[PDB]
Amino acid sequence: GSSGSSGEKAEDCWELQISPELLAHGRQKILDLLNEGSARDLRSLQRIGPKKAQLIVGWRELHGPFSQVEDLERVEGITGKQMESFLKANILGLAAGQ
Repeated sequence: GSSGSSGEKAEDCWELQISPELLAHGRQKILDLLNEGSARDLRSLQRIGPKKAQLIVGWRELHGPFSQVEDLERVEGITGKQMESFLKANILGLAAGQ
């Protein structure tokens, strides 16, 4: 978690700080939602909009279910980054908002 301690040194990686069980626990939650949840529902997620949602849905509709959140990267418009920054918001947010 980011605090107000002298440093503010950017973190190239976050998953490295988050526990190993938190990563799986979080990602999963996001995945299931991306499968059962619909565009609108997705919009609720942090770092998500009406565009991306339609992009993640309009894909599965044909391709089908996603074997893993990472799949997002493949989705047009959404790259490994955009999807990476998002996963964090929720993931890290799950604990933050305890």
